[PDB]
Amino acid sequence: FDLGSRYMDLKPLGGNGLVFSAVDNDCDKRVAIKKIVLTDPQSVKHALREIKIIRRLDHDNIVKVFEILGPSGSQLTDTELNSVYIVQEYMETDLANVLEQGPLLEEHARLFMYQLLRGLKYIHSANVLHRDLKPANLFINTEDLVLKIGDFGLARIMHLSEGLVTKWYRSPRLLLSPNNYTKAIDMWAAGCIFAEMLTGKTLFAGAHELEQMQLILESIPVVHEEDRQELLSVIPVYIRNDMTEPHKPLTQLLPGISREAVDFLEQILTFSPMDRLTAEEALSHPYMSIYSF
Ligand SMILES: COc1ccc(-n2nnc3cnc(N[C@H]4CC[C@H](N)CC4)nc32)cc1
Repeated sequence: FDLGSRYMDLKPLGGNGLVFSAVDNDCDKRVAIKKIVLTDPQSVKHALREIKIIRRLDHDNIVKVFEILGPSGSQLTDTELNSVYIVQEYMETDLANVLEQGPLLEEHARLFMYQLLRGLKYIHSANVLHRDLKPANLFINTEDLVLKIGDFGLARIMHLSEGLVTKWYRSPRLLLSPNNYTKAIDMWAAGCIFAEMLTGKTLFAGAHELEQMQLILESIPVVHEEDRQELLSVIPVYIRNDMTEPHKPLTQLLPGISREAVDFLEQILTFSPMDRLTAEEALSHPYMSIYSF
């Protein structure tokens, strides 16, 4: 199908019917077109918040955005329409799919982590937080082995529909304080992704916010007395008695994985965000310093 005098052969990616894979006749290449329907004055607020971010970011490990189109298919010069299309680079697959067929080799999991931390270093330098890091939002170009961070729909600079969001990659601070978003929150998610790349399975797979904390507390130790006293006053009684009970450490959740990868992960998956490595700190670590020239 057609969309304006540039994009031809629109084919979906499904059951959604809002994401397409068309070809640009002016460039003679494949592109991924995403549609955003506008009704709610908050849906316009989220669309405006996203466009400003995606048009400002240009990095080798970030999904490059080509154009922002209107309902007819004409480009936007930069509102109050009905539908807005977004043209992005087209990527082969996404890490969610890659993990579906099983764990990556320690050489591929390390390479993708380096590219994820390089991409995170760029967005955090521009004071932008991804706010939704998960394997589905990390796109893979299998032949060049290139990871590219995409889907900045939840991204913010510096509460509704919480059911449709995955809590599996949320930090303990984010589960206690959902209103505050920091650079450290993106780092915990990056750690959870690296552990999923090595094992194939989700490290902390919780149904809700409370169950997510219960699973994190079983493996991640609370070192600071400030965080420990806060938990005794916030997390419920059934989770409170469970943390003093014996459980599996992080090294037992990663069987067959080398101590170099586990000790690097133990520095990122810290309960307190103060002890946590940043994107710059993680890239300068001996486990990641080997990829830079
Ligand atoms: C929730 O719905 C979505 C899903 C994907 C995207 N985005 N956003 N940018 C993208 C660049 N490339 C691709 N390619 C697909 C091709 C098929 C593969 N199995 C998976 C990757 N998809 C993109 C946006 C919204």
